[PDB]
Amino acid sequence: MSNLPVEPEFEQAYKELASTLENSTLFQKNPEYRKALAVVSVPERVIQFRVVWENDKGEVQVNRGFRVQFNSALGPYKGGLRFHPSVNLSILKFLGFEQIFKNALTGLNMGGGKGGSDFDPKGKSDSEIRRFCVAFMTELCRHIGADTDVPAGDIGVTGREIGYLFGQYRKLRNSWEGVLTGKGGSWGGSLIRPEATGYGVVYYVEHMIAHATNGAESFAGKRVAISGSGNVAQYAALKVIELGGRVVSLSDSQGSLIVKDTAKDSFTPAEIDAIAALKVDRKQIAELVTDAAFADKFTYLPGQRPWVHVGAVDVALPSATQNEVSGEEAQALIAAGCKFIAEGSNMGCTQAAIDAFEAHREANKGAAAIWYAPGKAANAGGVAVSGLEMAQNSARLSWTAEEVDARLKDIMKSCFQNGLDTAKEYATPADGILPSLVTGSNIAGFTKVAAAMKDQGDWW
Amino acid sequence: MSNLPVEPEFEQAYKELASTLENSTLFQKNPEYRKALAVVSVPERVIQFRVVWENDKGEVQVNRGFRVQFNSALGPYKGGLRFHPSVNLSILKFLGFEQIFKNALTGLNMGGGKGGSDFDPKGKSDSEIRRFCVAFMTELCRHIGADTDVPAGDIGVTGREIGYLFGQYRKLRNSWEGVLTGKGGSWGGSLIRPEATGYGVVYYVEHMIAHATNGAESFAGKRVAISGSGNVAQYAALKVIELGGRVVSLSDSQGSLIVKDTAKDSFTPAEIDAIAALKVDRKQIAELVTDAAFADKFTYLPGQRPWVHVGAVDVALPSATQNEVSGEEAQALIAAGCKFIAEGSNMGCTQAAIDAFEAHREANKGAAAIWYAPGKAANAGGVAVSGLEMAQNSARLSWTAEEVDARLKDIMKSCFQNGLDTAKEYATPADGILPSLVTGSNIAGFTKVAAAMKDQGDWW
Amino acid sequence: MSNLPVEPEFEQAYKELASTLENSTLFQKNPEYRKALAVVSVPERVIQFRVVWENDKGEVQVNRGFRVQFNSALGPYKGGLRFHPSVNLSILKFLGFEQIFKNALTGLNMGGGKGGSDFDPKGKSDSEIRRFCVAFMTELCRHIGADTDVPAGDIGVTGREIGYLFGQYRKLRNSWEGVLTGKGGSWGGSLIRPEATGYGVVYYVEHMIAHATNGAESFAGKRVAISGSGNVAQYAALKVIELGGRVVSLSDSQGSLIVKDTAKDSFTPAEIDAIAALKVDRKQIAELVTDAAFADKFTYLPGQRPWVHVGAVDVALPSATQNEVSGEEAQALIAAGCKFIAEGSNMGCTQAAIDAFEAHREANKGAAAIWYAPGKAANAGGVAVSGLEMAQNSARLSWTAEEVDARLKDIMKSCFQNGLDTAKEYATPADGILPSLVTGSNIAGFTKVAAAMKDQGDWW
Amino acid sequence: MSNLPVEPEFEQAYKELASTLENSTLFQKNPEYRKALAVVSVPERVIQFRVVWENDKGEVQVNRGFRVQFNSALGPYKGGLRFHPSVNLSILKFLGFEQIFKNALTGLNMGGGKGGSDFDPKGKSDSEIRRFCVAFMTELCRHIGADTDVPAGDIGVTGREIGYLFGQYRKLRNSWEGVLTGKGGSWGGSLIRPEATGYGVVYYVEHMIAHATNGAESFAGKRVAISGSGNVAQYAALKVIELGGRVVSLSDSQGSLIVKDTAKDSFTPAEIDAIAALKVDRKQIAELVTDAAFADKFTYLPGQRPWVHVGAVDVALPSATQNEVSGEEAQALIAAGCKFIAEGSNMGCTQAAIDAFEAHREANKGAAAIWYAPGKAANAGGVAVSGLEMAQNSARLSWTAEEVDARLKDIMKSCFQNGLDTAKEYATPADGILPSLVTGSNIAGFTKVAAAMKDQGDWW
Repeated sequence: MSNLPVEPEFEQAYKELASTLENSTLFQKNPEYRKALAVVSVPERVIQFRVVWENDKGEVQVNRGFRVQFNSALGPYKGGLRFHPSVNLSILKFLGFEQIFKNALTGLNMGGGKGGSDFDPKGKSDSEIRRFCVAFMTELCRHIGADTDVPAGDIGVTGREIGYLFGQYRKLRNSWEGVLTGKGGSWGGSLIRPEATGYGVVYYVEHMIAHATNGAESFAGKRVAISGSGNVAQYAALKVIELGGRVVSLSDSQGSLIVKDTAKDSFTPAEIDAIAALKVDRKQIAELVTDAAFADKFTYLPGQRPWVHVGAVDVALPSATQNEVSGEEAQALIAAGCKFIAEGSNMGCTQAAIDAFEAHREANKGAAAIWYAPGKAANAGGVAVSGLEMAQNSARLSWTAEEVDARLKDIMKSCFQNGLDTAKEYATPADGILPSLVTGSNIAGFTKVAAAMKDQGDWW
Repeated sequence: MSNLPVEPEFEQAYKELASTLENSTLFQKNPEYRKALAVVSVPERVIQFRVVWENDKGEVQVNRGFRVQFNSALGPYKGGLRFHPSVNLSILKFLGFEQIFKNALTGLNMGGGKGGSDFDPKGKSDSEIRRFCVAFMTELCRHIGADTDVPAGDIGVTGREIGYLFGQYRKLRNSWEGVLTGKGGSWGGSLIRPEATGYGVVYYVEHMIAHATNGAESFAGKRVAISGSGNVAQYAALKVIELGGRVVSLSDSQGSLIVKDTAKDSFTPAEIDAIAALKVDRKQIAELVTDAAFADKFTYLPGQRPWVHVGAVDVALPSATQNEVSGEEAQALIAAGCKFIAEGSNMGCTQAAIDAFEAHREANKGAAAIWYAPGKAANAGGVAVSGLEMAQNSARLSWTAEEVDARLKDIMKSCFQNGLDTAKEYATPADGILPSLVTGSNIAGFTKVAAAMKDQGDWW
Repeated sequence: MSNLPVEPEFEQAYKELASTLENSTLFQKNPEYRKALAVVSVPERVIQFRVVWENDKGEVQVNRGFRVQFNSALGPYKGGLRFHPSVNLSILKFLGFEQIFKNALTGLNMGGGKGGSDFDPKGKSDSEIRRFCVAFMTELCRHIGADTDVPAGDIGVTGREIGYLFGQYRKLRNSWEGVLTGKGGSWGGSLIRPEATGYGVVYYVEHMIAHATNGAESFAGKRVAISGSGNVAQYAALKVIELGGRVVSLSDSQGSLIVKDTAKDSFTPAEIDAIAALKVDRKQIAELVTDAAFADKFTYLPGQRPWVHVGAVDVALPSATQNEVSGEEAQALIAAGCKFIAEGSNMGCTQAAIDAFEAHREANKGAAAIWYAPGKAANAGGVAVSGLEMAQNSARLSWTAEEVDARLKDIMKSCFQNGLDTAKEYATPADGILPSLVTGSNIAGFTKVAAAMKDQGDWW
Repeated sequence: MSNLPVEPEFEQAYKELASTLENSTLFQKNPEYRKALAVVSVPERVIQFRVVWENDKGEVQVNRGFRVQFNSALGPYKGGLRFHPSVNLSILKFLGFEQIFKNALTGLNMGGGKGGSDFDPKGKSDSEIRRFCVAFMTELCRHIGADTDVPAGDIGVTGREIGYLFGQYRKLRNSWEGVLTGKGGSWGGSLIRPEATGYGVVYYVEHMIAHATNGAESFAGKRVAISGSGNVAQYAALKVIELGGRVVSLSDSQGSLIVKDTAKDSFTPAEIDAIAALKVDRKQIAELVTDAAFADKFTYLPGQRPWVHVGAVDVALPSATQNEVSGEEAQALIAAGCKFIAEGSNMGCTQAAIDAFEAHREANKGAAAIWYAPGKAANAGGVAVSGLEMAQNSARLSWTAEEVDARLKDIMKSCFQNGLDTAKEYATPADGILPSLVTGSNIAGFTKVAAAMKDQGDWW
């Protein structure tokens, strides 16, 4: 009621999720799951603590540290820690709510949570960050553990911070266990850490194509437009290049890079690994603009994004940050001819893009339509590997890169089929119309979580 | 000298084990596993706690809750919880002592325990059961854990109740871990786990039959008389039909329903799934008889047992409850060819109907003799999957129904091979005589546990 | 300003405290205690959890439950729980921050903390409250203890509720210890615990007359007007009568109660126990004012406060709720001849009323000026005794009513001496002007706490 | 119901409690206290566990250990450990139930509990007992604590064993804390502890029926019958000389020690210390009856009891073995003028003797019925000083004999006043008549406990 304060980014996330249930037959054939709706919307535990850390030059500095522990029906709480100046409880509760159902769809026993702080890594030495991670871990220590809550990273996967965190836990608790995810190979790491959300997203589009076009086309000779030039985007280019598709695009913070002749060219691995190499030393495509290998068949577009500027390309993978896509760019990926999109980043496409594509699929059918596949289905591939790493640490063994990838594949194929089938179950599409992935996926995630909490006595 | 409390169901168990050891050449190799007897028969710990809860009409209801943790040399304590008005520490110690050696024979690392309450589910709503399970788990919390004691379901405690239990533990201890067995698939559950006991009897009998045949016969064209129409019995009525035998009966708490022609007539899976579907409403077998499908192929028996009414049958699968075999009905099948009777019903027979089969085994030479099989061999199938589920929750994964069955096979074939081959060593049969299974099996499980307890310094 | 949630009631609390420091020479002697200001203003640890419980009709209910653990430099976290529909992090932080300095001034080793939920006792039966308290301690248990957080009662939470809390603690943790305060006498109770709130107020005020007038006036023949008829107000209506003054009036929220002759008349214990008697069956004052025993010597004033309708009164003791004196009535009290006011209840006088008194204190000298002493000076009656009860439970003894009151007295005597002298230490008034107790008390509470926090290495 | 096993001496304990309550006006004012009646029958937690230990000839032992934790509303569970061959859960439940209410009456914060083993120290060397106590306090450590359950010594457990128990705890838990009672002074021992159990019983009689006499019978000038010459019985004589009485009798094993002059000489302290001296080496009294100091002032009859031979006594103290009163030894007492029987030992009176005394109590006036002093008023002194000793160890200090006696006095005055007042409160006597004190006592302990457990929501 009235006392319930402002957390806007959560409130709209709740409505959009409730809306999927309301715009379906689930709630028509389960009016007890309404009694569940309100229970889960409140997180099972939230913690907030003061984080004090001495800086370089030796001065006392105070920030706020957090960990939202949203749901635990499926498994131990699973999530990520995000260090950004704009962090409050509102954004992480939002992120925590999404995490619940994403972990549901992986099929691994994992709960939902999110945390971190309002610390800005920019203008901080790795030595100041060290003492911060120590001091963060010090007062989260008691609310986490391997069977209870296993945090991770968010805004960009580097294990540098995960390194500092796990060290302080071991020094406190006298224990070596999977308390954190995204660990280095030497100290309890997964191989296929770097290719979790990137390689995984392409597989879904592979799974997309075959069902959707009923197997007369595949990634073979399809041009794919990616945003971002980072961890997600390079490894998400490469699986397309593996399947004899083509990488049309690349993008960064001071401009985009597109191939000039939009039908018959791409970014080769060799071309990608240079921008991989540049981005580790904090370079752009302003540092790559003259190159003999790049200049002759490419075009830098400064200050701009790769949706509208690409002329004709048939997949979209926004893999930089959230809200890179706006309404302006959204329908541009309808007039360009693309029938396939998932957000390789977290919430990369706006609510306008979201509203746009599902709204098209609502009232247009067959081959004509673009299919926006949800983050909780496509972008699930990071957090599954994280679970498979927790599973590795539990087993106390390390897996072959192929064995981890083999399972990653199977998780995404079932995740797609679950959303697909759950859509047809409840939001039965009209003949010609593709099933709803935002609906299938949300209902598929909500029913697993809901049904579990019925049999765990959290609602009755 | 007789200072202890009178415990009539445990004393029944005690003779069975001791007598088998005495009627064997154990002590002709090993007289120090004699003194073992007194150490293990005393439990490591017994818990008993008052449970207070509320009924639907808002009143106080006060009940007694229990947990015997008998032995743990081989692994964490493992055991079901049973809610029945006649339960006390006498019965739980009894059931607990049997559990020890059954888990031994699986080869998994599992101890022996048993618990539950004297609460009667009958009359009580699923809503009242909820608040009771909460209040039961609330005290038990402190005496259990995934490496210490992992309980399960039993008479009147099902996955619905195991749901309620697991939820309260997680809410108390702030962890997601395999504290219970028989969990739902989505929250740490095993496939085959509800349907393991019934595969357990059949597979055991097949290899039991084979050593009888000395490698020549199977359920192929064998008529089987099954009692019980619950979890064990239906899937054991199916599983014989899977290998090519025939089901000439099934039964419940009212009485039995059987085919006309007990030489070459049978049920079908479709007819079994009819009983399966209907019994989950607690609805009777008398109700099946007047359908189109039943009346003209069958006869219901108003208030009978189905041993005396099947005629020429050699196979008996008593998969209802304890004391569902009596001497009268046993002899009725001895002239009809009863050469096989394994027990999934943990204790389908008592002191009278133990004896007669062992006495038959020592005369009617070869396969002409009866092989009455131990509870610690056949019904072990269910409790194996419990261990494989603990193994899955350790690994933090789920295995496919097939993969779990594949391993379950090995446990049952090795269990028989252990008892059979140990019997030949100690209860050496005369040529013409089948080896002694209630000897082999009891000696097999008891010696491993005694041997471990010597190495763990619990006896010297 | 901008990454912070907006929490008004806390900002005012922090402002008034920062303001007192700014209007003072603390920072002039010690400019490192700015670093001290900012660290403690962020709480060390805050907890928020979902509270699920059941209503009369067996309906599921959801609330949000909290416990802010603000500071613990002085001792274990101490502070009440509040059950009110309005409850949110703004109010709990606010109440939590203030608690820190009040505990400082008691001298006892107690930190600051506050918690509770958005449970409304109104329209809940003792039976629903019971089942709520069952489900509340359940998720707080892990964050508290006698040597960590020791909560108490507050708006909506009484010893009856603290009863239900303490029962679940014993049930979940096999521990019986002083985890909560305001317990019944037989099960870890203090004497004067039911009496403290009223008695404590008077003692503090008693010193004020004596210092100010330098022992030339006392409670003999001074009119003291009480608002409220609560626990707090009755023992302050008795304690003035004990010391030889006269009780002008009593009140609640359907109208005040006054004597006919407001210059010489009082209440009597017999007439107080009637109002005590009515409040236990939740009967108001309007309901009693008809009596032959009452109506002949009093006049009921419906719907109105007793501050402007006293006219001639010399001491004023807010003993009801928050903001139960407004500026109008505060200035009105100045014109009537009231010279002393201190909040026996929580947060009685407005900051405007205070500042109206603060303006008067600055411009009048000797006895002549009105002295508002904030709540953290007089209301420590109930919070000091809480510590003395924890001390009793630690010693595992009971002290006599007299012995506990004797100490309670001395704690208020030292609290007055601290605030008085700390005012003169930093904020020396111009000679003849009375010392500032908003300044003395806040500086006295801040500096001791900061000094602890400095030497415990949490600021430097 | 039907499952309850046969549990005798607890039914007798429960009967005597329930019956007393049901024969009173408690239930005229308290109708909900039937809901209370059913809760307290069932203990909150009981653990019953295997002890293995080792003997001097290298032989393995199995012996059985118990610890009933009956109720803890008032304080931590309190109750001694007893090593007696006849121990089962029947006797420990019985002793446990009584202990609850005995602690209640003292007003110290103590729950009820009881434990120990069926091990007989007789025949065992202090070396075998040592290794047994080690092995006992290997497996009970986890179910006790100073804040959880505080055991003590009893039949077969002495300070030697208390040392051994506490020593093993310290090796496990790395803690020095008051787990146990009757410890040496230097390592947590209280300075009236051996001289508390006796002094307390006499004090009660000093006022017990004296309030009837309207404070006219100082514990001077009373003729006494003492049955026992042990710790409790000896020290019940040392205080008597202080108060101005004269003791005629005592008793041991083979025979009795009763005076020639039944109306004349008491024992001297030096004469008592003579009996005390031989009881360290278990040397009997027959060895001192042949000496000039005692042989010429006493009369020994081997194989008789000390009830009637005196001829004339005004008190009876069955403080020897478990039961040393018969039908024939139970009416002459009435004819001699003994009106103040004061049960020293547990179950000291026979139910037939009692039922002569119950008949006498009903047929009389107020100061010269044979007022039987209950199970839980007289020996309360023994367990009371335990609650000062754990309190001393908590405070980390040792108190002088005077200070411990000073409190012992106040405990006994309130204990008497509770029984006294609770009798008159509920079992209001007819004018002239003495009340029932076993009814005062039974109602007094049960109402306090019920009151706590009502407030803690364990019954409603």
